[PDB]
Amino acid sequence: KEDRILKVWTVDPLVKVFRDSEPVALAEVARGERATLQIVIRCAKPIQELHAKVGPLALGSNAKQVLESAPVRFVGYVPVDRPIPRPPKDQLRRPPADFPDPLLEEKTIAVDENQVQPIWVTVAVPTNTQPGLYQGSVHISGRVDGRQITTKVPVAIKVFDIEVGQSRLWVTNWFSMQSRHMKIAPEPDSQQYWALLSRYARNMSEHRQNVVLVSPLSLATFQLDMEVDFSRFDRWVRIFIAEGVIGRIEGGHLGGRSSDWESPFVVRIKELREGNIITKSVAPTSEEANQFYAQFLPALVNHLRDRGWLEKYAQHLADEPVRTNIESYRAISKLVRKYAPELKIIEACHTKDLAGAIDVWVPQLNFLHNDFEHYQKRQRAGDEVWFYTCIYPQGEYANRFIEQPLLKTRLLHWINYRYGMTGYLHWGYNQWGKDSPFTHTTKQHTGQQYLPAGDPWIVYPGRDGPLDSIRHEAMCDGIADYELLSMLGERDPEAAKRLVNRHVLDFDRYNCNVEAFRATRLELLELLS
Ligand SMILES: CC1=N[C@@H]2[C@@H](O)[C@@H](O)[C@@H](CO)O[C@@H]2S1
Ligand SMILES: [Cl-]
Repeated sequence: KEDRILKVWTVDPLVKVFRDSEPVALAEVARGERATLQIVIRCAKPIQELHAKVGPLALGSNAKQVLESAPVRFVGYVPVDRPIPRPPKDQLRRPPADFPDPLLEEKTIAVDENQVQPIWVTVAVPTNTQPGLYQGSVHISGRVDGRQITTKVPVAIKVFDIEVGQSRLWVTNWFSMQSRHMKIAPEPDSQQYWALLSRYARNMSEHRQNVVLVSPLSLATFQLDMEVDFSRFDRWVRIFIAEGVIGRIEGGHLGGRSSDWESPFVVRIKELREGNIITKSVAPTSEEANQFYAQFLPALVNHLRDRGWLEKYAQHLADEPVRTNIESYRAISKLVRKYAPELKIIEACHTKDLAGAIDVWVPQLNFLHNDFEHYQKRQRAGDEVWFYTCIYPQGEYANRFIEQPLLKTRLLHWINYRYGMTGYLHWGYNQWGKDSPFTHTTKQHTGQQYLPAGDPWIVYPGRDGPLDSIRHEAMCDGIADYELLSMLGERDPEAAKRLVNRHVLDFDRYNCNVEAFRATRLELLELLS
């Protein structure tokens, strides 16, 4: 009987729990935020059919007022085989090691003996929820050595009388419409294809993404006696409006590197050759580039204006310009300024020498830190400044690598608040390769480089749509934190500064103490209520 006893504990959801973690549930939220609870179990014998059910979470003053809970998810583990090459001091464990990341959507799971297993409870709290203290329990059941085991864990959610609606922060995660590794494989233009696209869009909006990257070149068809048909593009845009993302439309890149890292940029064009529309890359100063873009850009602008989408749209030229290919970059910009002067231009950038050439700057975080005075000047001049993270930066900078503390994902949006950057970009929503992302966590990059685990995807392939990671959850939470700090700063700018300054000490230095963070959150909620 002793060996059948289930050990149960609760762990803050900002703390990652390993299979061999040592034993150690209240959530404090605004109306409109998501509450998360992490319940952890272990047993000296194997468990079959582990299951959890959330009971009614009811208000003490009125048992009729209930919160609605999402289906319970189990934390999944992935093997991180190779490390961040320049790791942070606070790296959670040294690879190789198994890390918690995916949120699985299984009704029941098995657990091997003496393996710690986290259970993840999500409660989305609508804005019209009555403030108060909601209480209930989670019922955990399963089978051990034949016999049914069952236990109830008490939980509480305090809903503060402060409404967090849409966050004013702009957030994009670049997305690839693909069904790799899923149990479905829809063909383009099938009903299931459009249904899966809608499911991704809903996932993105439920995590406070409000920008989507959509290519006006690859989602159009061309006839060239030029006529451009944007039907496919428009279907994408409609779906992302309907599911609550758009928001803003980020136009897919016109061009890219001709070869290696310092090579000149080329632009894609469409041409009639031997009766067929063909696509090729040309120099942006070429006559072929001029002929194409003189007709395509006005068609795009006219199309966006007619649909009421022009003021929501910004166009990418070519990714990550550097000093050594700045001239070819500037030649793309010149085409767009010439033939589409009304179009806003956005770019993830390394070089800063682009004044007049772009409207929405998106420097890489360490480049922003290093050139902060330039970026603040661009803001005074009326430009928008965001930032991104990716394979870089590494070291002590915040990022969404699996090896990092979860607060480094969440505090990215505290960096946005402290330094006045009004949006955030990441390239890596779901960039799964041919190998399973559950078993091959370090994707191949340029030459001998690999991408650190966590960089290419924040969601995983489920049976028929995306599965969240814990990092996706932390990102959503930070985007809401930004809105709360912004609401406080409207009323009490000095109090908002003091609170953000407790966790963002510099661009590359933070306080990731979870107890401290929860204390700051509670002060923020108390001040606003
Ligand atoms: C905006 C960006 N562009 C690049 C992407 O296409 C990927 O190669 C990524 C790898 O981390 O690095 C940077 S982030
Ligand atoms: Cl270790």
